Amino acid sequence: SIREIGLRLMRMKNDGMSQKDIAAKEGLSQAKVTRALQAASAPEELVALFPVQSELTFSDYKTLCAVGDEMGNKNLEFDQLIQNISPEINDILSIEEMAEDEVKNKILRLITKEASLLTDKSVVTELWKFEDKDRFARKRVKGRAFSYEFNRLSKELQEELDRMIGHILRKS
Amino acid sequence: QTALQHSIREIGLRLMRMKNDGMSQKDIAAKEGLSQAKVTRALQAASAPEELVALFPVQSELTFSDYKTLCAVGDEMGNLEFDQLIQNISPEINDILSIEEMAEDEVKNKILRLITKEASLLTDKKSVVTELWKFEDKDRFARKRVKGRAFSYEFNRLSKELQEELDRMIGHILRKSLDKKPK
DNA sequence: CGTGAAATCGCCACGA
DNA sequence: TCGTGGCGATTTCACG
DNA sequence: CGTGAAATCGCCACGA
DNA sequence: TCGTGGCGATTTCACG
Repeated sequence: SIREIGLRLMRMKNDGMSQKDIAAKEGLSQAKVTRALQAASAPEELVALFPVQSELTFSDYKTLCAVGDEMGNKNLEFDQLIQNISPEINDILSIEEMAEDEVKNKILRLITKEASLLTDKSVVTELWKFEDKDRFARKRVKGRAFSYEFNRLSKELQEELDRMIGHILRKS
Repeated sequence: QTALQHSIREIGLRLMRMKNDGMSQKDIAAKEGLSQAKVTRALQAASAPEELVALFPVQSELTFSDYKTLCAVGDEMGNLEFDQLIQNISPEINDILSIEEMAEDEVKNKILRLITKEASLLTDKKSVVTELWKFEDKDRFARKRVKGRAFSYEFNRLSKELQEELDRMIGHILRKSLDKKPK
C-alpha cells in the first residue's frame, strides 16, 4: 500500500521535486512522505517474496530495509538468501489453515533468520540431493578459493571424479 | 623327574623361578655360572609371549634374534589383542602349513613376517592431503584431501574458466549416476 | 552454561 | 575381506 | 606462553 | 569495471 505510493512518489524525487511540494502535489503529510520514500527503498527481491504485499506493515518494510543493510544490499547475496529458504516459502504458501497475515509474519521472521546467520564465508551449493541424511556433494566458495566436497559416494564415482579433475588441470 | 635344557627359552623359566626369589641376575650369572649378558638374553626370551610362542610349529627353530622381535611384539601392542591377532593371520598362517616343501627354514621368516605385520596394524589404530598440480605461485594450489569416507577437492586462486569447467563437469559426472524408463 | 534439531560420526551387517 | 546402506549415538550450532 | 617458517590474507596495481 | 599475478603483512602450527 504505502509501498506503491512510495515508488510513485519516488519518480517525483527524480522529477526534481522536493518532498515538500510532493506532500502538496498529493495532499499528503510530509511525514508520510519520508515514511513512503523509506518503504520504497526496501529490497525488491524480498518485497516480491511476499504474496499479499497489501498486508505488509510499514514496520515490515522498515525491518526489510534493515535485513538489507546489515547484509550489505547487493543482488547475488539476496538471491543467495532467496534460495536458502525458497522451498519453505512455497512450503508455507501451501498450508491452508493460517490466515494471510500469519503467512507474511512467518515469512518475515524467516527473512530475519537467514539475515543473522549468513552475516555472522560459508557460501555453499548443495549440488545434489539425496534422501539420505548423511551423504552429500557440495561446492564451496570463499574469497579467492573454491572447493568441492562429497561424502559417502561410490568408490567408482570417486574414481571417475579424480580422473577428470586431474585432466582439466593437465589441460594447462 | 625332568631337568636341563638349551632350547634357550627354557633356561629362562628356571632363572625366572629364581629371579622371583629376589636374586640379582648378576648373582644368577654366577650361581649357575653364565654371562650376565646371556642371563638377560635368556630371561629376555623366557618372556616371549606364550600365545605367539604357540603359532610356531618347531619353537626349536626359533632364533633369539626373533624371540626378541617377538616379546618386542608382545608388548608393542598393549600386551583381546593377542587373540584377535592370532585370528587375522590364522588362515594365512595355517595356509602355510599346507605348502608341501618347506620346513623350519622359511616357515619362521613368513610366519614371523606376518605375525608382526598383522600385529602392527593394531597398535596405531584423519585427513590425507595430496597435491594435484604443484604451482609456482606462492599460495595458489590444487589438492585432494580424504579425512574419512568422504573426499573433497580444494583450490586456491584460479581462472574462472577452470571453475565453470569443473562445476559443469562435476555435474556432468554426477548426473551420469541414473536414468529410469518405460511406457 | 542447558537445549533441541540438524549434521555427523561409529559401528553393525549383509551381499559381491 | 571390502564396500555400502541403515540406524542409533554423539557432536555442532544458533537460541533463549 | 614464547618463536619462526610456512601457509594465508590484505590490498594495490596492472592489462582486456 | 572486473578478473589476475605480486609481495608485504599476518596468522597457522608444531615444539622445546
